[PDB]
Amino acid sequence: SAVKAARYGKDNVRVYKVHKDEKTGVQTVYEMTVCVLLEGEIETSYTKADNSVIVATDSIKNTIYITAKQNPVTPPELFGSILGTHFIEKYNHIHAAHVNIVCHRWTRMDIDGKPHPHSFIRDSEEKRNVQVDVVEGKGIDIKSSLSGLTVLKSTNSQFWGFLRDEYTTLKETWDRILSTDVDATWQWKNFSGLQEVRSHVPKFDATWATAREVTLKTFAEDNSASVQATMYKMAEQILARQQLIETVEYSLPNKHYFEIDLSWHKGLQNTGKNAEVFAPQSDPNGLIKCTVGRS
Amino acid sequence: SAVKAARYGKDNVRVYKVHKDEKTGVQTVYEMTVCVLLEGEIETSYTKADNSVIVATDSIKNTIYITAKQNPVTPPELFGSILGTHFIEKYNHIHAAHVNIVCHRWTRMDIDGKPHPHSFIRDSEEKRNVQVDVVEGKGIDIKSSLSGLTVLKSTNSQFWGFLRDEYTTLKETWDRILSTDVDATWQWKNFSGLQEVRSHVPKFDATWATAREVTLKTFAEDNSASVQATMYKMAEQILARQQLIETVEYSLPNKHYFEIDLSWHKGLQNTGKNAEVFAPQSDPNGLIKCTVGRS
Amino acid sequence: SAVKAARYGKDNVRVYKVHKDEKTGVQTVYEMTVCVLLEGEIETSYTKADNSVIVATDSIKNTIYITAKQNPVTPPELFGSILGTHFIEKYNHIHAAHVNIVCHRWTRMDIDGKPHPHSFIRDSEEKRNVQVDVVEGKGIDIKSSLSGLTVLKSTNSQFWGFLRDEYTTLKETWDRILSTDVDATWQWKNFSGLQEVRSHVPKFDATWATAREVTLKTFAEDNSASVQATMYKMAEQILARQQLIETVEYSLPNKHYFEIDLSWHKGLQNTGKNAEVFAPQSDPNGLIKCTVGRS
Amino acid sequence: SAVKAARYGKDNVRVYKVHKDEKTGVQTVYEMTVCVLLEGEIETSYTKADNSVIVATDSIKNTIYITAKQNPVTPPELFGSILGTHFIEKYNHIHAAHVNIVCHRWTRMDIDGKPHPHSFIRDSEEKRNVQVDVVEGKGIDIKSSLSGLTVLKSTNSQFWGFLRDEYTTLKETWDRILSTDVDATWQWKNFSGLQEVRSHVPKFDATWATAREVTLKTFAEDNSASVQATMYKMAEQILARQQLIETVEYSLPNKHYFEIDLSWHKGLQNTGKNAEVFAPQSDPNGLIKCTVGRS
Ligand SMILES: O=c1[nH]c(=O)c2nn[nH]c2[nH]1
Ligand SMILES: O=c1[nH]c(=O)c2nn[nH]c2[nH]1
Ligand SMILES: O=c1[nH]c(=O)c2nn[nH]c2[nH]1
Ligand SMILES: O=c1[nH]c(=O)c2nn[nH]c2[nH]1
Ligand SMILES: [Ar]
Ligand SMILES: [Ar]
Ligand SMILES: [Ar]
Ligand SMILES: [Ar]
Ligand code: NA
Ligand code: NA
Ligand code: NA
Ligand code: NA
Repeated sequence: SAVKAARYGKDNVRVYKVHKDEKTGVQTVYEMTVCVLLEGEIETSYTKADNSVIVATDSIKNTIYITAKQNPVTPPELFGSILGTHFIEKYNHIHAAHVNIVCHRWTRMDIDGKPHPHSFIRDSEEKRNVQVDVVEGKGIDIKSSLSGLTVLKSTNSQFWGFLRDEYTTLKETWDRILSTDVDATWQWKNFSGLQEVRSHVPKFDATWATAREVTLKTFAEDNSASVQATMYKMAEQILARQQLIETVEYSLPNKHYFEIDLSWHKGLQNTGKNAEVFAPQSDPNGLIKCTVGRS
Repeated sequence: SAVKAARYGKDNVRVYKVHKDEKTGVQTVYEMTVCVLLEGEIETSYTKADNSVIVATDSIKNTIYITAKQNPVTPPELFGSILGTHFIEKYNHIHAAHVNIVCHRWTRMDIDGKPHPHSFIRDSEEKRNVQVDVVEGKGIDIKSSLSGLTVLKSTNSQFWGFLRDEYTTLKETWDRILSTDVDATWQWKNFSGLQEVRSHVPKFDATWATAREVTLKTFAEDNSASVQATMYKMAEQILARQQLIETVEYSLPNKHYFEIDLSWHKGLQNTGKNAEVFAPQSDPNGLIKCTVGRS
Repeated sequence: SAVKAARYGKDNVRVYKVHKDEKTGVQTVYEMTVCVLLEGEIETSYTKADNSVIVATDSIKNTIYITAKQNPVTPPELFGSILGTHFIEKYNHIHAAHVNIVCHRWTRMDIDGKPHPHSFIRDSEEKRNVQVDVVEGKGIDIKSSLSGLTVLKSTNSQFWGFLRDEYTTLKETWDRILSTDVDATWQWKNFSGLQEVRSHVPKFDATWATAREVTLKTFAEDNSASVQATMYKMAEQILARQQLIETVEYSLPNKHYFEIDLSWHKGLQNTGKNAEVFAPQSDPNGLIKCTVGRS
Repeated sequence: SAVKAARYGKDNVRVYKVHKDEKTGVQTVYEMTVCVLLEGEIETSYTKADNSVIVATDSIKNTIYITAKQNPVTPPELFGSILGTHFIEKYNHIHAAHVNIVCHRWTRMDIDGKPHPHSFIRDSEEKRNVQVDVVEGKGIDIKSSLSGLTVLKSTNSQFWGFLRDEYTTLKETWDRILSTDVDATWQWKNFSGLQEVRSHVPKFDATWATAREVTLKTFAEDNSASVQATMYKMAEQILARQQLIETVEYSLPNKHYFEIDLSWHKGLQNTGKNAEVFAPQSDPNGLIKCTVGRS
């Protein structure tokens, strides 16, 4: 037997950082969960019990906190690139670092219509994520994403004209509920190293904001023919607005809300145009994916 | 052996309702999870296999959907009172109905600064809940609550002057992070029946909004001496603003964020006034409760 | 406003203890999650910012570990009674301690048919729990429970003869699937103090084992007329086998498995006697409770 | 913009099947969660709102139940291969089917030392999984796995001799707790089609049992030098016992249990050889992966 692939590190490292403006007294908080996995010349830890090649996972944990103390933690594309580069520069035998960051929302409170200097609310479990792969001699690959964005529209969704055969019971419809949790990922052009990531720092927050805005507006305004057709419109617009993105990937569950026939009870009308009360289905769910790139 | 207490019914009943304004084209959605448990003269179903006294849990489920079709589902205090009253009026041998409603957020989307007519976002897992106990000859007891409201302040929290003995390691502090998930419950005066609940319908949404606003403003503005002292200030203000509330109960976890001593690494200063990077603790957590009533 | 009720302490305190037999080399592990809440003369911490009455929740955490170091942690009824008694004896102004323990399974591994001296498996998320209330001048109240015991029987469950009215769609059945998660609680006679709890130590593990065995055998062997009727048979037998129990409470969800009509597809027969494939329902669920005590 | 990749289908499809032996009266239950995603000539559903190429996800759901009615559901490698092959044979424009099955434990109850004919218990959240990729003209790729197998050993784990630098605080140890959740995947040789999968049916359950037994025995008996070294020993033995496996992948969290220094309290000794009480850490955790193949 031989080691074909190996990676190891520390997962679920919770980090909070506060920034304190001395002039204004305004405080800004950042909270993330970080995972770092390393690869390189480490096969002998597996095959020969040679721990000399192991950077302890405990040390990786320490490194994350020290890196967050000495560097900006925002945008997360930059922090992830700094953290990944650290490992491949510090350790001769480590050739790749894989950094995953989940950013948690701490939104400044408005009290009596003014922004509060040091109070925050978690407005939704929506996350902003990055995946940074730093590979010796192959630069920095960044995938940025938003996840956990849960939306519903109560009309202006259709689904008709699909394949009908002896397995099909689904009725065509010209008016349904559409609800999903949005997972959207945009993959940047490969960066040569940290200097090039730093040169594009302003684009990261701006592209996240664009991706979010395009997703919400397209969902709200499209007279949707299908999840497939609406999601492609979202992806097309993101690629048009940021030339440094190579691909956009969406993964959307179709969270079903079923009509309830109440006609057995005193002829109560609750289907088609009369539908008011619906049964949200926990499972099963549709799952629709696509990856959109340039011509 | 004897049956001392028995209750049965249906839990986890997901319900969606849409309201469609024909004039404006504006649609409003409501989504809840409902539990109904019944009590009454049902001991023989347990002791003698006498199913004739059982209103099937499946029928309770049907009743929830039929009730939501024929009545307003907001405010939830009213819907719960209608649903509970139905069971004790329809079934001679059922003497109490216990209704629990969890309301899920569907917040109308703003697209290009205008409210969208039929598109919604789940802005946070905060819930609005009711517990309604309808008891034949004892009226309607309503407990209203908000839960899942997660906040953090990065300064203006202290904790000093506590009991110190041979079990104590905790250092006194004049500046810490305070973070909690708020669970707040206000218990209404007993209502004689549905007519009296209907007479107070406007107070329900208004009192929920007051409870929320008082909680957020007090948290943000109090130079907190302890969770105990801040929560009592919240409860005192709610009781002052709504005379029909008898008691206010708060249950607050103290979600700890620990300083990280980095002085072992090149004398890096990250404690006391120099603290920037902290380790959020998943567990354990403080848990602080109190119930506040009138003199 | 006045404080009507207050309690505070530490939740989610994870504890592991190992016992090492020096003679045999056999090691035994215990892992629990502990919550301690205190009550007493503490209102001024809420009303006056008087922290002098607060035993810090951090100190409660330390006390749990010190108590586990110096005492047996099994049976959990005994450990909980020791921990609760500590607080009301050590602190003059603390008059009640509320201890909740969840015990996690670590079952010794069998390797090549022999018990392994120091290796363990988590065989199921079933828990053994205690609730201990130690109240100055009112002794020690213990509720023991098992929870998370998930079972299914594929036949020998019926449900017919229930109330039928204009809300009823459910068909009577003489053969269905019955599946539940068992939550069973037995409440001990009040104990005068720690000496009396110690005098009954052997009864705690024995009664837990009896409750488990009665639950499994009754579920498996009863030709069930309803969840109500089967659960009462369980409770009756536990009360008959342990005279120091006052009450037995069961809380059982009815986790539904629905027949799937496939007759639309090439007349495939999958209902009634021909039913082979079923759709497990995540929600809603029936919820059936009862408390059984002595004549 | 162009569609680079697309797949869609139905997730979270819960299925139960019962087998009834007419001779013995013995019943055997199977419960799984199934996901099917399709790929093929479907880009126009995304780009042109052409639903004619869409096999509705609702129809995929129906197909899963019909397939389970007409075929064995065990071993899951066989059921997954039948289900995937169905789609690429029935639909000219579908060229790949991706089937994921999670099998849930329903273990027959022993009542009074005899196996019960129709009663089952969920003994642990351990799963048996398959991933089946059926690709027109490229055969059937099967990955089998077990997941959710949670173990702990209280001694006979070491970790010393790792890299020490200015980021390192971790002390070397010759005696620690090792606890993990095992995720183990074995990848079969490519199969030409369903006839070849059928020819190897007995190997699937046997290889699952071997993988489980090797994992448990190696964990229990290895005087572990590291997670890395123990996991490689597991992988080496599976590859030696089943020639039709190409690779074995393990993913192991290192769930930390920390010593608690109690020496501040009356000089209590609870570290090194005196350690009895430990604090289980929820996060962070080590994460160690490797893929082992043949020379
Ligand atoms: O088994 C281990 N492997 C590692 O890579 C490691 N790092 N810290 N502790 C560890 N334990
Ligand atoms: O066992 C049962 N008890 C009930 O109360 C019930 N209601 N519907 N189905 C049921 N099954
Ligand atoms: O606000 C607080 N209240 C308490 O009771 C406490 N105990 N430790 N820390 C604490 N913080
Ligand atoms: O938008 C949809 N896409 C699909 O592929 C589908 N299948 N069933 N319903 C559906 N809705
Ligand atoms: Ar969509
Ligand atoms: Ar607070
Ligand atoms: Ar039962
Ligand atoms: Ar291991
Ligand atoms: Na390197
Ligand atoms: Na009545
Ligand atoms: Na006392
Ligand atoms: Na095909």
